[PDB]
Amino acid sequence: LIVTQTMKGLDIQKVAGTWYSLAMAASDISLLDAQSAPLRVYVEELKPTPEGDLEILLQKWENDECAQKKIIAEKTKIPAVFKIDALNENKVLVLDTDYKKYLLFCMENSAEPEQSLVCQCLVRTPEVDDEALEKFDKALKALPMHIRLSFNPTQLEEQC
Amino acid sequence: QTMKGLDIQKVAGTWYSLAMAASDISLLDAQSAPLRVYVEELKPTPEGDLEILLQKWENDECAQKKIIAEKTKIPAVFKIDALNENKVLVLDTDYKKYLLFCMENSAEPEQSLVCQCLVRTPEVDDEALEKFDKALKALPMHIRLSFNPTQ
Repeated sequence: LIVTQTMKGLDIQKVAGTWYSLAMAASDISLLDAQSAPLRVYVEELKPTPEGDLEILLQKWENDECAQKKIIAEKTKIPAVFKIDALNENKVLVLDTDYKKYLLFCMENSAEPEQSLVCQCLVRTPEVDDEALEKFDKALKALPMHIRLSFNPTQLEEQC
Repeated sequence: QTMKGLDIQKVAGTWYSLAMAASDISLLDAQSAPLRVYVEELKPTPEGDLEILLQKWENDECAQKKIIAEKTKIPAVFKIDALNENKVLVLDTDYKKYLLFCMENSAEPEQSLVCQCLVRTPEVDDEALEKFDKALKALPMHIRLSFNPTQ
């Protein structure tokens, strides 16, 4: 909910492209507890707009299917921070990224900093390197995480 | 990484599942997952075998489970009486406060493993969680759950 893990000098234009949710963590297990859990979403693609906003494509397990969801994150006065505008979450924090291999982000509901925090380690390819996971664990150190998930059922998907 | 000198009759009683971890996300996937079980009581028999009482989620109700595990040639290792080849490994315990164990199954195409950090009372514990995580370092775990006490 704290820790200056904020990303400095973030060029939102360079994170365009598809990504796979490699790992995710929450401070309240109820959030990711199941495929049906609310924050159990899989980032499909990040698409920046000319105005500086962020279009996020997500897949959600939904009644046996795979509902495609699109969230528009709006840039704020602070770079690396975007408003969601979802009903459960309201903020998006880019913690770190090399633009080329990994990307770290959390969604928050500023109003309930305590437990609404959800972070994900995103990767460019469905392959896998231990680098992305090292960085991610480093960021969660000072965070009240109570559930942690690591994926290998593959990004190709075994959970749609 | 088993514990040597385990005196099974000592771990008798009520325990609380403080934390769990599994190699497969499906194992603890949802409060209804198959190994998403909460230890309720440990019951050592005079002969040296072990009875485990669990709390699971079946038919919207938290039903009690009862596993029977028999001794092996190795202390701290128990053969579960089930069709699926199952063993229970007690990695470490201080008897008075916490206990760490894993549950295996060699009938799976690959490996299916789950471990829990148990505590004697409804209280979180920094020593317990610390031990637990260093014990998992050499195991391929893909999911970790930590509680604030409940079920």
